[PDB]
Amino acid sequence: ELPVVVQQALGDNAPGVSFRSVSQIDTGHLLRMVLLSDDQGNLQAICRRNDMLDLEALNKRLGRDLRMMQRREQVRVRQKAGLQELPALPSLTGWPTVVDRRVDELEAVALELGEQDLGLMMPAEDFRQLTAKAARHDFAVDTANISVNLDNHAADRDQLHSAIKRFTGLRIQQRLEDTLELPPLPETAQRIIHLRVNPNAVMGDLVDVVESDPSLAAQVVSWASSSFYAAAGRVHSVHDAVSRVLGFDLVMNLAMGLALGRALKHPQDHPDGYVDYWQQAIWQAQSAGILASMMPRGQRPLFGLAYLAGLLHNFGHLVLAQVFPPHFKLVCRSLEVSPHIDSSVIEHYLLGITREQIAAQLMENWGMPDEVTLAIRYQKNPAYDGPHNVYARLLWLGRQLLTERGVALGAGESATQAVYDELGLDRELVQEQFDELVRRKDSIMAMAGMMSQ
Repeated sequence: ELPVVVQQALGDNAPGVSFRSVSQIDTGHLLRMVLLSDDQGNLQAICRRNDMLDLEALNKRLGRDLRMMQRREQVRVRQKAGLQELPALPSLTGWPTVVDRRVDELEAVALELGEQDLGLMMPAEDFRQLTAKAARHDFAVDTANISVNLDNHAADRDQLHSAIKRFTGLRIQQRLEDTLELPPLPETAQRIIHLRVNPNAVMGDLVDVVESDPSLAAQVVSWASSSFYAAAGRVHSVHDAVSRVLGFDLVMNLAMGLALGRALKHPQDHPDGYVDYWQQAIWQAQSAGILASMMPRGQRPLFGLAYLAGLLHNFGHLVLAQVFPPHFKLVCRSLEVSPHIDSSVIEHYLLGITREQIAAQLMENWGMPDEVTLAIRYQKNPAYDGPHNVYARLLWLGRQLLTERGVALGAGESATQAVYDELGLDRELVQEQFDELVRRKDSIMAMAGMMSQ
């Protein structure tokens, strides 16, 4: 029955091991082993699957500086074992091992062998024997006690202010943008914002705006004459780049995206294994636009705002990186070790606020369309019912479909039937558009590179 490497790892220490298909026997019985390292060496940490690993707690506790083991080494150890994920059997590597005390409270434990949909269940006594020399410590957190603010915008101003007071040296001012010492909104952007919420007139209005900001005019002409759009030919002017090559909405949306981000520094850290900022923006922008276009006629959101919401969904990443640099480092390390836990949870646990809150508040103060502001604020809340909830739901759905196909945005869940029924979407049809969207990875990456450059 069992792969020779797992047999070897079990030895004679697991008489009650049951090699069965992982099933409706609770997701609450599953364990997870995380491979960690620092300058002193390698270490494996075992915790309940759905718990969040608190690296800070583990490091203080052990007097170490552990972080996710480098990808190359994890690939190596898993390729040798012939497994897609190493289950929580310490002798697979022989590395020093620790177990979080919640694991021992379980009567029976389930290990996942990675991919075959198969798993091992065993009685607590057997797991205790396999981990007889693994020290116990408290370092994994039950996420049901982390109260991410998903439904209470009214408290946002105060929670953001408390976080700023407590975790920065910034003085609290009347408007968030001023507290955060952000440059004022340049005229360029204010005009884009007017045009964008406005559905009143011409292409030539957009051309005027682009011609007023010579750096925007430069990039626009660049975008249009690059290899990605090179099938265009000779790019004559700004009018030509916008009306013929790129398009009205795209230029408005990308322009807005660049304008809102000139106010911010480049993040100084990043979660390894996660897509870069512009790739995440482009993925969700394209996703949201596809989903909007597939909704029924009498219920269809505005494509331009859906794409914009997608492009901006993660803008708070830039704000947190700049406003709370050392805590953003902790967020990055935590995202690497618990990629199955959403950033909202990790951020709430560390800062008491999320990237959704901070971005949404800036969008509102800047006079962005409520569609975008509200979408950004509630993208992590699939039950959000308030004004413009369809936009927040387009982001949530997008996130789940992209992450289940392996786009590295972080944690994702199953898109439930309830959501497809609510949005008047056919599941099979959506699934075929998203299988195709993921196959267009190379062109997502190219569009994002041109935004980075």
